[PDB]
Amino acid sequence: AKARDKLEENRDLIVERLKVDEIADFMIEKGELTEEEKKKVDAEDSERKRAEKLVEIVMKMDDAAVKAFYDALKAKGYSDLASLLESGLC
Repeated sequence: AKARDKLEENRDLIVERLKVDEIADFMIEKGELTEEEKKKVDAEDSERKRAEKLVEIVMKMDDAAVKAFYDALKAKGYSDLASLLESGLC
């Protein structure tokens, strides 16, 4: 009930910057994204639209998904994107 809201608040800053496949591949290894969902994310045209579609999925899922998205950002060097979600951590 806090990292969810932190993520929708900072949604615009996140989607300008996300190289989506880096994150998607990390979330799959954590069992929080499907290859199938990864091909649907890929199917948007612009880079920002693919980022948009990825956050939408994360917003739909449980907080395990958000957690693995936070971890993806830390592990792929999105240190200050990841800090944006931090002050509450469900």
